[PDB]
Amino acid sequence: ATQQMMQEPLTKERLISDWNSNVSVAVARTTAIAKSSDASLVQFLAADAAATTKSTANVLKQIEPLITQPAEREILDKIMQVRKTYIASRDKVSQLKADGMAEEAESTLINSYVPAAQGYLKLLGELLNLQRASLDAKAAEVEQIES
Amino acid sequence: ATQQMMQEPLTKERLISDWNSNVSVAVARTTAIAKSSDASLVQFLAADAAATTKSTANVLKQIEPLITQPAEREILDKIMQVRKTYIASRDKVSQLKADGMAEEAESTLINSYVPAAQGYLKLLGELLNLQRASLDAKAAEVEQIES
Amino acid sequence: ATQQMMQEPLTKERLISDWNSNVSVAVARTTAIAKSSDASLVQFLAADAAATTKSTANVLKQIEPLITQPAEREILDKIMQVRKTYIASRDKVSQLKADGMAEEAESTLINSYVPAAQGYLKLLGELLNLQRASLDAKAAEVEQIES
Repeated sequence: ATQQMMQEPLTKERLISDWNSNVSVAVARTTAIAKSSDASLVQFLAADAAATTKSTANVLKQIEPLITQPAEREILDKIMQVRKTYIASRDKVSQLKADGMAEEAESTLINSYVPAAQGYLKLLGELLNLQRASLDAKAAEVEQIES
Repeated sequence: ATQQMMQEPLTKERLISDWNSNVSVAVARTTAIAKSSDASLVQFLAADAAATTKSTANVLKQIEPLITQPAEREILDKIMQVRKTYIASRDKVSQLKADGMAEEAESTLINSYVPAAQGYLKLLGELLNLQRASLDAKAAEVEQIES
Repeated sequence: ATQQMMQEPLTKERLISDWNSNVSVAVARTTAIAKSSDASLVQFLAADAAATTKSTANVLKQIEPLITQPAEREILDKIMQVRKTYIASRDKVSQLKADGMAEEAESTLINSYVPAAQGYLKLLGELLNLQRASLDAKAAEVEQIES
């Protein structure tokens, strides 16, 4: 019969996919915060980042009870450390820009934020590829439990 | 056994938290609409506000069947009045800006929009603190129904 | 008793409503991408469009198993063709702008993107009105199955 056993792996995959995409948009938003001469837009984009941080934290709290295998748990903990580095460097370019220190805002973006964002993205990509391998294994043997 | 009785209070809390955050980002978006010299961006941010209004209205229609106690119902009705004032003042700065009346757009933002947004935010904060007190009371006696 | 038979038509309606709204905001975002002199903002808005494309594709994959009647299925297939035209013209103004060809970015916006977006919006409106007629018919005879 219709096997809805495939909804934890599907949900994990879809969450992680969205997470990867959102981080990529954040890279461009943080760049705009650092580089833009339009102050009202910079404030709006910083406020937006403050909201998306909570959105991400809550997706974290959703997904982490589902991540139970050793390799994915290891990747997840790594992501959780690089995320601290990332949030700190992003909030530093934001705080610098908001205080009229644009040159430092860009020096922090290039020298600290982008490397952290790249590590974050590498780890997210790894987790997603891992999760697709897991989702296919789990679907194959749900089909062999239905066979 | 696992007591999923804790999902109406949790859902109410998470919705209201998100609502509070979104209003804070709206304050910054409306400010950009009023102050920015970049017309295409102003149009994009006004279109965005028109979408988030529907998103909020539909969250309202989600949450209001769950709000049943007298103090929270009172707060909710207050919010529903201040929201009319808020939407009207926000749409007025938008309409003024779209018609080339920037000076009035900013005078309306400062003299009418920001006060309304502050009242809205005060009421949302109250509702969230109320809902956290309710969520803890309800979890404590779900644990005493499991004891 | 409480008849939750009304949740497929309600869900379809709410998804399609949101889809219509999001396309309207995309029209304004693509216009900003084409017209704005602020390069960092243009990059951020293009990255955002790349994320919302996946969001829409996944809403498509959600809704299409629910669309089973001939008139709505016909509208849906039409939308799926106009969406290819739309994504191509939007990505062309984006790619042109990112490469320093602003004049062509605006000529493509006006001569190719806006017409496609208008067709897309016409079809989405049709689908939503269709879905409201279907939702009312289905609710009326769920009430006559409860009568």
